Amino acid sequence: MVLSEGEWQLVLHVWAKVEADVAGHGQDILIRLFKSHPETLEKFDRFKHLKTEAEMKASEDLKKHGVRVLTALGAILKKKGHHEAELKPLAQDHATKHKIPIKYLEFISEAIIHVLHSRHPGNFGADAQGAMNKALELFRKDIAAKYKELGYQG
Ligand code: HEM
Ligand SMILES: [C-]#N
Repeated sequence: MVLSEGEWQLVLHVWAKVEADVAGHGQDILIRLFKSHPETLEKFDRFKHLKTEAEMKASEDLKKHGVRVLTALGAILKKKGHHEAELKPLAQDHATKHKIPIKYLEFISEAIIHVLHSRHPGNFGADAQGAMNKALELFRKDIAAKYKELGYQG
């Protein structure tokens, strides 16, 4: 599938607002994922002991992790689909080290959309949410293809 330049600009205009405070956005997204789909938290050996949103918010390691996740996603989005080099290591790690199914990438996509919709109504109206959904769908389609190449059913 392929996004138009106008769709990419809607993605990158909301991402510019994430980048005012990537750490706070990462906390909100990870907490939303873990609350909405608690089974995902069991994939994190470092974090699966956290019992409450307050503990999650207070975890410095979780905050640093969210910064890495959103910075990797932002680098992918800034490639506007030309993200083969960035996806290779991400897909190998997520298939073979972490064992993250596509369904769980769908859950984090939903958490990203939920947090952006909540924080950024000025840059996340219906057209912008549709563009971000297309971008995340493209990311998941290309990860799924790489999973299959790597031998992981996902
Ligand atoms: C937008 C989708 C995602 C992106 C861009 C992403 C990106 C990353 C990155 C960059 C790291 C490495 C951080 C480091 O250098 O230490 C990481 C680690 C990890 N990811 Fe993801 N990830 C995504 C989705 C998920 C999901 C949905 C799960 C689980 C449900 C997951 C599970 C993990 C695990 C278990 C680690 C290792 C964490 C640790 O070192 O303690 N990822 N991810
Ligand atoms: C990956 N979190």
